Amino acid sequence: TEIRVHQGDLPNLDNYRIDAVAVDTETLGLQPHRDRLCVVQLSSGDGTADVIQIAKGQKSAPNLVRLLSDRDITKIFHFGRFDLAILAHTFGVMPDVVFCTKIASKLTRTYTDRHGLKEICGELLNVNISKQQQSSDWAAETLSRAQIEYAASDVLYLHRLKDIFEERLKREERESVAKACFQFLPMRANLDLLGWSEIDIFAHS
Amino acid sequence: TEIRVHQGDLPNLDNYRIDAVAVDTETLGLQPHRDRLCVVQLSSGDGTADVIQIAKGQKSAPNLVRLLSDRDITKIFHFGRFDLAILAHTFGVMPDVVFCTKIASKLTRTYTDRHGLKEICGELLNVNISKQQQSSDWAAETLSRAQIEYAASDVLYLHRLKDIFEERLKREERESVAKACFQFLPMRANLDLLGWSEIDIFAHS
Amino acid sequence: MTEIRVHQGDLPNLDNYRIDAVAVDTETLGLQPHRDRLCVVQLSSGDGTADVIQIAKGQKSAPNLVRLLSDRDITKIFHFGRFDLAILAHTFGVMPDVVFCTKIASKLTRTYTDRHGLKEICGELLNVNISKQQQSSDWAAETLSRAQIEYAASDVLYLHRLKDIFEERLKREERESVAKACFQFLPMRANLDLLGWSEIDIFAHS
Amino acid sequence: TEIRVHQGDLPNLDNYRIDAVAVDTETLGLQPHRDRLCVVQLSSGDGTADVIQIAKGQKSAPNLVRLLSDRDITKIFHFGRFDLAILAHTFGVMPDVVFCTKIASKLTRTYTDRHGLKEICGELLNVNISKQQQSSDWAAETLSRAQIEYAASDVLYLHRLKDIFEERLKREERESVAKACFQFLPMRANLDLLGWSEIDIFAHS
Amino acid sequence: TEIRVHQGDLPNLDNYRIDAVAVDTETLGLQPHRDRLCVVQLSSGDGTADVIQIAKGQKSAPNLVRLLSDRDITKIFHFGRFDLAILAHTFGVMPDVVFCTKIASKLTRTYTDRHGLKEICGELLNVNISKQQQSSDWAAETLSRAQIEYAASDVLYLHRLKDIFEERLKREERESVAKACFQFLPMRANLDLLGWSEIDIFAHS
Amino acid sequence: EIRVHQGDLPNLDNYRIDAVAVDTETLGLQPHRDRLCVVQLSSGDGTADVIQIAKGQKSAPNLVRLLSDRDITKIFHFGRFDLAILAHTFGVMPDVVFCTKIASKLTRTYTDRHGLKEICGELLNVNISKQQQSSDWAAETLSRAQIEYAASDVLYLHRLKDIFEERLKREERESVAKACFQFLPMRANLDLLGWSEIDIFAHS
Amino acid sequence: TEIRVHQGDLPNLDNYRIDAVAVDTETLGLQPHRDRLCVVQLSSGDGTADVIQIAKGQKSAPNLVRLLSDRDITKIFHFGRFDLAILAHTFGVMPDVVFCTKIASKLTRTYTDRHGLKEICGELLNVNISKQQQSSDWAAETLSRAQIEYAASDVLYLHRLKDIFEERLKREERESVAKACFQFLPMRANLDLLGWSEIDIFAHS
Amino acid sequence: EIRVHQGDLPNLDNYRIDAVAVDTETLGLQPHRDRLCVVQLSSGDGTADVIQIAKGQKSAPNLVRLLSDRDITKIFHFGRFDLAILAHTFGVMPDVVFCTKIASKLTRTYTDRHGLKEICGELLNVNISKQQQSSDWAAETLSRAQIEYAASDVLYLHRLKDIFEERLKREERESVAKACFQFLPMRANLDLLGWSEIDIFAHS
Repeated sequence: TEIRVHQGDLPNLDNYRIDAVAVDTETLGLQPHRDRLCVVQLSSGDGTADVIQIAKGQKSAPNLVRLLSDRDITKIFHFGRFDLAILAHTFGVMPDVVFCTKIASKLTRTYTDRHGLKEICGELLNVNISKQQQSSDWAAETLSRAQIEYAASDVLYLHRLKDIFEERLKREERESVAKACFQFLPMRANLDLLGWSEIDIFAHS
Repeated sequence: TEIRVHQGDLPNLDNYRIDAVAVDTETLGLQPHRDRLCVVQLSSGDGTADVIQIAKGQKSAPNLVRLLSDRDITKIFHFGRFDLAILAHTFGVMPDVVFCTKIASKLTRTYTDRHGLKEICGELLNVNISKQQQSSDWAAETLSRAQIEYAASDVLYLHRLKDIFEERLKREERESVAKACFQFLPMRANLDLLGWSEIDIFAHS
Repeated sequence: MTEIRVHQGDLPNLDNYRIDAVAVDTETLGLQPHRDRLCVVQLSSGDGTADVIQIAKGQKSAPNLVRLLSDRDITKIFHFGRFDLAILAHTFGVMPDVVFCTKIASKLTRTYTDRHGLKEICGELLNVNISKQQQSSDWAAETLSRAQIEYAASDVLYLHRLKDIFEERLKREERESVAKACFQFLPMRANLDLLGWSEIDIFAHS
Repeated sequence: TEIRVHQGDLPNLDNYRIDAVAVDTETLGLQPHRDRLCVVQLSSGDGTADVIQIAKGQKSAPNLVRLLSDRDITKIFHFGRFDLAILAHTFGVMPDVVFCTKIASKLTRTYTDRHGLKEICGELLNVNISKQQQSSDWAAETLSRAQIEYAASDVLYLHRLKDIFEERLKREERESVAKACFQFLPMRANLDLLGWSEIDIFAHS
Repeated sequence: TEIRVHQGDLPNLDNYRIDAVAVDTETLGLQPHRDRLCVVQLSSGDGTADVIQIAKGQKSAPNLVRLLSDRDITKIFHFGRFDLAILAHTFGVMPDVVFCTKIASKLTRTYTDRHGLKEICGELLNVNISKQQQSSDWAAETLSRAQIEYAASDVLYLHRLKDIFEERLKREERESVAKACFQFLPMRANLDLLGWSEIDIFAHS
Repeated sequence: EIRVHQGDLPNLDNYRIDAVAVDTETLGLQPHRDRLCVVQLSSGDGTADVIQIAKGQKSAPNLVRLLSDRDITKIFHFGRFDLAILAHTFGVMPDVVFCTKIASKLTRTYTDRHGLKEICGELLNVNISKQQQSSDWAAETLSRAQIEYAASDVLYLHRLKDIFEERLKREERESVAKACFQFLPMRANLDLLGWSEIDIFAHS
Repeated sequence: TEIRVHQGDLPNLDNYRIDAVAVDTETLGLQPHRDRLCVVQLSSGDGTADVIQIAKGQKSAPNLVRLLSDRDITKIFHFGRFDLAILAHTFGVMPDVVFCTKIASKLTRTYTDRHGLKEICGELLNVNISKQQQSSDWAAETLSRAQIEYAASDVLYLHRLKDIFEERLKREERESVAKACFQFLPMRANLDLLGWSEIDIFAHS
Repeated sequence: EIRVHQGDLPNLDNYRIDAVAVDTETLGLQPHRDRLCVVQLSSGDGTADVIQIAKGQKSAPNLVRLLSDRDITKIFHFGRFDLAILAHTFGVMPDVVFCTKIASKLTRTYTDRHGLKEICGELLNVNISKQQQSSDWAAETLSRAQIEYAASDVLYLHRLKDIFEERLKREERESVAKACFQFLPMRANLDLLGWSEIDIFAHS
């Protein structure tokens, strides 16, 4: 399993001249104003991954941000609500062409109440995600092999999941529903950063 | 306050050659698949209102529906999530240019946790909304005077509220946030009709 | 102005109850029929008058009242009859089987509110004010107070008028067969309570 | 264990000239207005099962529906409240002669709080139900071997359970209680379809 | 209404040569190890009361404690579980002949869920208890008239309440039940002092 | 060794003792609905008696003689329940009792787990298997697993009582425990009378 | 009584050559990162108050901030945990000599569970605080008289409350406890700003 | 190596150090009811001292000298409890402390599990077994499992403190932690005084 580990940014975009990129992040926690971005993971879907260690106080990552800014490239996330918030807060660019496998699961896997990435990968791909390293020191100068493998596992399968969810959205005629949810998702992430992270803005109460 | 009561539909659109229309509904309850649309209320903001009784099984209301589908006219609601759902369910047209005073309140009245229409009208306009008729038999062949006046009260003030909320959204620099929420609101209502009425589609769980 | 006839033990006869439907309510020492004895049974023919029958501790028989409860040609009208049916059947050994319940009817028709209590229904449908102050009182007292007697009668004086309106709503929304099935099961729901399932929704998944 | 897989409907009722038939369904989820009927399973109690794939948009299944409508044949379900709702919603016929093993368990297995089919089969029959396929894509064009065997397992044992529950209902003198519950169950299912799925219609609040 | 205010102790027992004495206390709070005894109130049932201010650090009150120790005198409380604990903690003597109107209410007023002294006095005696001074500085050197009248109101009616509750206990044949509860009540208070104040010692969990 | 009986003990030859371990099995937790099915007894000598109670059975004279004997302490685990169903079935409420669950709550202050399985594991290194706790106790013939489970609930209560008595003495809570045990039969009666969901001593 | 309204800052410190100053704030809400400081209120305890309107984006208030950083002047708050957070976030200076009447109430008024400023003023001073304006638009260019009088009422009585609470802390011998709580309070407010506002940092879980 | 003592350390020869790891065992969570049974200490050299405290014991001069020494930082995991029982038993409240649970809540923001077992697993790959946490700590003779568990609670606190200090420096929270540690003894006193169920800083 080829995983390329980088410091600060991708060295170039030679592996990402593609129409969709799988994206994930690791941080010191769930609160972007307190918990810094530590790792950004990328995959083109070819079974390899890039793991980028982000330094404390790092303000720019030009190659990564070019991908995030590129309207011709769909950014694939699992629960992108979080990744979009921490990426936009750290580097100042909010992606606006996105696909989220958790929203897609909630719109299609109506026969289960389990929408986590581990459960999705098990059902749709018979792929086992191990979450032991999800809670680890992601700010460590040197990531362990277990950490690097876990981080890559979050992007290695998102293209395959998106293809299956797209089939399900088409079958149940929910494509326009999903598109509108993905269109609002960057603003849902912005609402979190602005102070509404605990509020369903559409609820009656 | 002039309240014009109609059966089925507006007679014409002479009072609605305007850029924004205040809209509200009354039904037999909170569940559009079970609880039929009984009343639609409209106001141009000039201190008068139209109260339209909708018959059981009524499939058409051409003048009202023309307004709902006119993209040059903003439809103003309080908690439009509901009105949009029952209107789209009954007549087959989902409005797509909307303003919601409840979402606007949640984005601006951060100094309170009370975002109901009565509380908003009291604070912003010193207008007293009486809610006694909210729970009444809206399917009655003849609406009582109290029902008619209550139904009109829900649209008579939405233009004035929208003007104040727009001032607040500009002051706190949240205009683009509100716009994105309003753009998604018709799809939030569609999600309710499709079976996700109890699900925050953007939540982690 | 309201005529309320107070009796000891039983109605003297059924002269006022040669009718197709009778309004029925009870008062007890509490919500648990195995612990809390039946103290009062209230009846109305719908003519604006009521009968209030004091039931003695240990009383086993009330032949005229029980004749009405057993008469399949007379519909017994209750508000939340789930309770009244349980205590009546537990006390006298006869479970009525032709019933109408205004609380079930409200839950099937007043879909625009979440308040289905008798006070709220009477206020909305009839502009009649029910005062609940005596609901929690010593219903086993040898002599009922005037306030207790008036409160007990108020629970049956309006049920015919409520039933008429609810029947209009059930017809309008085409739910008559739904209500009939609920009313047919209601005596068994009360029996389930007496048998030990009072805290269990027998139809729930969990 | 012989499992006969059919498309759309049984070819005939030659295997169902019996007094009681075990019935189960599979769907895309718990909400009949959103989640379509995908599979209907039947067993005569002879250790074999019929698994019928229902097509999207399928409106009729005359042989199956003849069985469901036959008042001389008791339909045995586990938690029939759900199966009755989706069957009636899909084909327009509500069975009215039924036995439910979950209601029967709640009236007899008073020494436990676990009334699921898996737990009942384990205790009463020493039969192991595996539920891994309960949450799976039941709308798949080709059901997997695991899906087919799971679907059959839900009907293969209901006759044997009903026999035991009938013994328990007789021993504890609750036969007329159970009969009244089964008599109301089709209307409980109708109440769900009509909009009362979240309401205990007999509760004080 | 005659209320005699004392410092430290009764001057003598001339008013308490009786079979039953009504007793209440006031403290700085609900936790006897932290919140000192400030007032002890007594009534013979003759419509007068004694209000005894207890000093900080006071170790003895011989006349009061003589009454509390006298096995021929029933001590009447409302929710004596508390008064018994603070009295025993302060003066080292636990009364063992007691009557509690709250336990009596819970065993007889089965037609209500409100067992507070105010509600009991309203129903049984048409007496209005005002609770405004219940939360006040009971350690003040000089109690206000409102405090003194409130403190007296808690003992002025307990004899009359006990008489009525004894009638109800006889009527419903619960006298032996009540007696066993009263016999255990001093140990329930002791359990509170020893560290089980938050534990129902008889509960399964 | 487990002796299985129908209806009652044949005699009291094994129970001329100062304390007897007692347990029951029923069709459920509600004595007015769920009949007494089994009564289990042990003298503490490592053997047990398992008595099947018939539907509608009104008397069990030898068992009831034990329950009535004030010279014999009845040892239970969570006797609040056993006292209720026994008194409801046979009309005699024992009044000299020891409860290992109350004793645990008064002594095992270093844990929040007071079930019999947990107590036996900690104090005796005895493994209680609870699989048969939820089973058809009204069956005409009890299974071997049922009979062994029923006996296991009484085989160890004497040994537990001895340890809890040491702990009650050590922490000086003997009089507290005695008052709780004295009230326990009335706690069971309160349950039968309709207060099963009410802590009668609580403020609310 | 006399309420002096200022724009931006006090004109001078002529009224604040004192040992202790009462301080309160008003904002657009409870979240300092989202909800800006709008008003700062001060009183010397002489029955007069200064109400200072703070502009959006205002970075400096030199006279007010001199008071906040003067170690010889105790800053008196009610629930200073909030005021300290918004003041330190806005002007960059965290006071470190403070007294909080809510903490003081929780350490002394053990006979009640109501520790809000309204309840405290009612009991200790027979002063009626009206809370109607607490939820109002504090960012308004012109505050209403009701707003100004409410804002002043929050500081007019804190000196008198501090005196009484100091008496209670001495009487119950809790002076050193209160001092340690006050010493930690600025760090509790800092912890809120840093991202732990929903965490009791001393709790087991 | 685990040295077991009765009452007190024999001397302070092993504790001429800058920081000492401290833990306790009791009969439960309520210091006014549940007596101190064991005090455990380690210098960080991989050995531990386990001191059995007698019922009614009022003094432990060598232990208390360590607790009083301002030049020696006392390291705890969830010191809020240990500080309360130590101060209540011997009358001395330590005022120079480090708590690994507070440190975890200030640094391990990527998890919601802050127990000692979870910390040791993540930071050290050390497996803490909690089976003996709920045991009779007042036993005259502690079992080997009890002694080893008691020692395991102090054997690793030095290594944990070192790592947490690195994290506190890295995220610039050193002054935050210091203020929390400064208040921690008074948080413990508040528990003893009657506020154990109250967050004194909460709005409600």
